[PDB]
Amino acid sequence: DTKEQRILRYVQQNAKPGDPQSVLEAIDTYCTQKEWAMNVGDAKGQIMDAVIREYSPSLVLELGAYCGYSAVRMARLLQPGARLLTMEMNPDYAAITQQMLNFAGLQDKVTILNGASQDLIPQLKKKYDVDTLDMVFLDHWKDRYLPDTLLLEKCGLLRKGTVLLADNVIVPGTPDFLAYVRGSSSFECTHYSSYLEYMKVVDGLEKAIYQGP
Ligand SMILES: CCNc1ncnc2c1ncn2[C@@H]1O[C@H](/C=C/CNC(=O)c2cc(-c3ccc(F)cc3)cc(O)c2O)[C@@H](O)[C@H]1O
Ligand SMILES: [Cl-]
Ligand SMILES: [Cl-]
Ligand SMILES: [Mg+2]
Repeated sequence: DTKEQRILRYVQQNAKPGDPQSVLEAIDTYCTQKEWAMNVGDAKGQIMDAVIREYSPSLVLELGAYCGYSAVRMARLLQPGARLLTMEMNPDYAAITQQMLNFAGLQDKVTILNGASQDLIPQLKKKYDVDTLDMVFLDHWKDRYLPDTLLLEKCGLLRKGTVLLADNVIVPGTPDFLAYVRGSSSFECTHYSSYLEYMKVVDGLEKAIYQGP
């Protein structure tokens, strides 16, 4: 029995079916009162909410679903017709994410893609009929933010005004990612200082808006 299974079970027993906000609240309560887990959390979540509301993206890609917290958080704020694609390499977590989305009633807005980002990203145009992405949320292995950003560019999946939003740029940190988006004339960057999920360690998100090549 895993921590991730316990979190799902807690949501299933306590949250309100088909109520995404109640699902987020139940996850936050579990992590506040029981076991910590690497969800973006409430504090950084408020920033994520503001970005989704501001830019109203039609197609979002999330890298790293884990238990589905960020998928629920983003999908609940998408406009009618808008869609989220979330990539997750670990099939146990992909199964948990699907059950979370099902409970939240968000399953028709979200598609879980099984596998590693480096293998799925190059298939998005052909296999999954994507032209370009409006937003990308990065929250997977921290040394893969830079390589995947470069792969997204190479594959032609970013357009002028595509918003990249990256978690954990301070803790654990994504220093190479930051040096790249901040140094590159291809991105205009904003830093959002906040706190690591479920504690008071300073962490932040970076918003990097693609400008074209
Ligand atoms: C191989 C790269 N491509 C990938 N493609 C698809 N899914 C991927 C990928 N990498 C990782 N994943 C999945 O993303 C998730 C992993 C995320 C990594 N997150 C962290 O390490 C993380 C870690 C912390 C943290 C912070 C402070 C600490 F003291 C200890 C840990 C905080 C966070 O908010 C984090 O996001 C898992 O579900 C994993 O299976
Ligand atoms: Cl929090
Ligand atoms: Cl736009
Ligand atoms: Mg994170």
